[PDB]
Amino acid sequence: LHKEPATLIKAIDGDTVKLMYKGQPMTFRLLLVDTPEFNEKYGPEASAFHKKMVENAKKIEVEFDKGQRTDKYGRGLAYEYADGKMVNEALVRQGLAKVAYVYKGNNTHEQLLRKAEAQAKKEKLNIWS
Ligand SMILES: Cc1cn([C@H]2C[C@H](OP(=O)(O)O)[C@@H](COP(=O)(O)O)O2)c(=O)[nH]c1=O
Ligand SMILES: [Ca+2]
Repeated sequence: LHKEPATLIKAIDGDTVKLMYKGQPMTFRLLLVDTPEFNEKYGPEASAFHKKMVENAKKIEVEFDKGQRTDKYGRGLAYEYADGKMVNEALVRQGLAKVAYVYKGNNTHEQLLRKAEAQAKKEKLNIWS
């Protein structure tokens, strides 16, 4: 897998964001995770966390997996990195997302994310409190 450049257009919520990629505005949905919706418990905090992580970054990158790159809603499916740190893994590690939506052929970072989830759960963080 390869990291590709993108720039932030706008924060949306815990697991979606508007980025510019190859010079086109796209909504990205983060692979392998599920954040609560904004109206649900920990939704606000998931949104804030994702927002902060990407607004503070100097360099956003997106990494596509081996499978489909866009979902049925036209959202880009990627791992997102903020100054080299994966946003998908960070949300899970903080108990602000669950590992989810693990489809065959787009699951390269499954086990990395599951390890983060086990550690968030041990610590009783947020969703696991
Ligand atoms: C993360 C992800 C979601 N989706 C689709 C599945 C779900 O369809 P449904 O809309 O039919 O429930 C939806 C979940 O996204 P959200 O959690 O953003 O709603 O997005 C994919 O198709 N591929 C993916 O990798
Ligand atoms: Ca969601």
